Amino acid sequence: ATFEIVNRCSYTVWAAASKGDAALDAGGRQLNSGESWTINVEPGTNGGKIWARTDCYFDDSGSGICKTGDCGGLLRCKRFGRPPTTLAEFSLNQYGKDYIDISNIKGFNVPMNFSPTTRGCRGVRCAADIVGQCPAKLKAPGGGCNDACTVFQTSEYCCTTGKCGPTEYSRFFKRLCPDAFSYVLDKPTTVTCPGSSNYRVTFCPTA
Repeated sequence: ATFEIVNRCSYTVWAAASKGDAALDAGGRQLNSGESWTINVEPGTNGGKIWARTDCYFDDSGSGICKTGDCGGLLRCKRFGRPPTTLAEFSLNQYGKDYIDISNIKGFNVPMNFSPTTRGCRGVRCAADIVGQCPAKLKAPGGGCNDACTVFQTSEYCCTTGKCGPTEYSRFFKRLCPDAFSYVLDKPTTVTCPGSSNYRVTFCPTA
């Protein structure tokens, strides 16, 4: 599996790719406006995620902090990044197929388009101005748009009991980005691609 992470934004983002307990390829890298970072994720990767970090500062030893997406203060993420983060989620080679999706379940910070390089499936997108129209109670001070579970930590927003319906906030994330998960039990917007496909994550795909 080969992922070409492009940064079409007007601003610099630090891309991160991680699996949860381990990194993917290097684990993270700076993407100045327009740069493209090609990486290899091992086939069979389950639950892998890719996201963007904004307003980062790293010392000469790969250690620092980011205002959104900070993954334990490292340039090469070995863990997931703290919200608000637009998530490009994917699980590879699962009984002969790949599965991809975009998730606002942890908020939104950067627009993105998750689409395949190979043939045989479509590509999800979430490229609206969510941070600009983010509700006040959700507006993340350091930029981005937090999810309701990060802000309120109620069993209903985090779906801790497996029983949970949509919410006003969830409906906000779903009204602007309908092709992306707005809450844990959303009607799945998952795309099924042929196993061993290649993809391309494009930040701000409309600049």
